[PDB]
Amino acid sequence: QAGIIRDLLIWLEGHLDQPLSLDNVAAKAGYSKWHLQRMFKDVTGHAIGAYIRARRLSKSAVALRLTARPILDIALQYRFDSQQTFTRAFKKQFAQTPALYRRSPEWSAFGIRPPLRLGEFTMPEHKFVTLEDTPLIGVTQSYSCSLEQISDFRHEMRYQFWHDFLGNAPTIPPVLYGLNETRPSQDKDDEQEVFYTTALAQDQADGYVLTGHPVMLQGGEYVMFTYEGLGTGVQEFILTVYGTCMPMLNLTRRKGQDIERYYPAEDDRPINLRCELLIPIRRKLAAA
Amino acid sequence: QAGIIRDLLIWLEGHLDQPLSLDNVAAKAGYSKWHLQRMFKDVTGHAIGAYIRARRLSKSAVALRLTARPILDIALQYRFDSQQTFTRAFKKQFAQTPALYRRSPEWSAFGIRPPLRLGEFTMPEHKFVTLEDTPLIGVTQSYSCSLEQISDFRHEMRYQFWHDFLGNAPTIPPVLYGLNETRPSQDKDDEQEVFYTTALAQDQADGYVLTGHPVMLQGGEYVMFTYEGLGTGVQEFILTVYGTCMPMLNLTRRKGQDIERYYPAEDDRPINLRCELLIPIRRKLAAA
DNA sequence: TGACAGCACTGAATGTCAAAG
DNA sequence: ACTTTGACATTCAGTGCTGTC
Repeated sequence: QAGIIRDLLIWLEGHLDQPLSLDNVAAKAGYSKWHLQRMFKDVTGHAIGAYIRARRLSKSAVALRLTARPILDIALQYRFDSQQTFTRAFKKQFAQTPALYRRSPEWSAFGIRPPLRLGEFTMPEHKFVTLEDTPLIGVTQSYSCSLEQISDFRHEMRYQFWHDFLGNAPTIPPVLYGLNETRPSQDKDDEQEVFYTTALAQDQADGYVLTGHPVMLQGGEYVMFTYEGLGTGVQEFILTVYGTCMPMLNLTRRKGQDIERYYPAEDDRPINLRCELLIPIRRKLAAA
Repeated sequence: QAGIIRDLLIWLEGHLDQPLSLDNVAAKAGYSKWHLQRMFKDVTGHAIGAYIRARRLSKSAVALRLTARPILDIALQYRFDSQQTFTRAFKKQFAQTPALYRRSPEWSAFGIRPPLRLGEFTMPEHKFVTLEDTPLIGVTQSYSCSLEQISDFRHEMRYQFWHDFLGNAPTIPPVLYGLNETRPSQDKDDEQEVFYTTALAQDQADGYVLTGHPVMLQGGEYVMFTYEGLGTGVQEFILTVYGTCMPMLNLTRRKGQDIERYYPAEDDRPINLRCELLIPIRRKLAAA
């Protein structure tokens, strides 16, 4: 039945990561290696083996754009044999090498295999907006972490800036910005840097940001996803935005910065918070 | 009822040959696949799919030893897709490759799966005998046919010899000999020639004028099976001797020649003939 | 008839020894 | 020496048919 694959998928997704698993290991679901395959193929219309391989290579496309980790660390984490096995496989799915997949100014979901929803999926709310150059003031640091740690690392960088700011400020700014940017390495182009900028509107922060500098929030077209929930749901919010909404919208991310907007001045059970993820986009022209 | 499978087994055994059949074609005897099986199973105590499979490789084995046809033929005639199909399976049941199986000097019923006997199977009469070398004058030729055609081909060979021989003979020989012998090829040892020798022994009637050369009837130990009945049953006889008697007695055939003995001097409804088949054997020594 | 274990043939991927370039 | 290339053994995914309960 579908209630079996329903729970199986919740497991896989959360374990493509560390734990190893092939049709045999996946049998640790209670059934025989074969009945399972036919069952999985009935309920989802997909062959279990080729899906797992595609979810892993999908996480891999995201980890290559969002993190600074070296191509090997990323492949090893997702149970791949070696860089070579990884590469070959990767080329088949995205018709390109991981190195060129990362260096690429633009990004599309051409070969992304989003996770599978077996029934009720509520896609984060989204809207298309145009932003105008917004003068900001902030601190920007290069960071390195796994796809699974992004939310935590960013929360730490934001925490420092914010509490340091409120220590010397008579007024509370309405918004806290978190700008993510990627920079291709000029040596071997398999490497790239990732920076996070915690900033405030120039009007707001005024001369209260210790070690702050001028930052120009770039204007242009963006898609804006909104999130409202426990701060602990933020990690899941970002990955589904990159792992399932961008692809589903068949959109192209332009070179630029990702913009997270927080409204801290609005958050003793875990606190509920709201924030918006803004992705720099290039919409396609529909053909008559 | 046990009578239902009784009739099918007979049909099976006489069609493992050309006609194809599986749990679907086999269900073309009335009941549906699922039910038929449980019947054929709760009775015989064997899976009709595995059975039909085992009977074929069994006949594959016999043909590989008694005929000169190329492996691919044997494999096909018994409804097998390719030679590899046949080969894998053959190894499954016999633990040897067909090629080596044929080449082998000695032979045993290791993997031969004899046809099940529901009703009352009257196994042929046997006796272990020891023969002395004997000179015979005869004729021999390399023949080549299928398992189901042996008795006929041989019969025609004795006929020429016999009637050609009688034309000049003042007295009738009391015994006509038929010696089957195999000879490994020298190129691809997946092939082999088969020779039949029709010959006569010195009797108490002075002379004879026969074409041919001196042939040695090799001495040694043999198992003798005797048959009485229509010359049309001779084919059945040979097969049940090779396909079920050799196996049950768990006997081993030594390199050498098979020996048929006919008493045609005593044979207008289909007349009843009498003959003995002698196979070269080497009995096992038991263990204290 | 149905839920489910296990085998058989195909095929893509990877690994191996080696004549070939 | 050193990577390229093809016959061939081994592996495991994938879809189907056999087979027990």
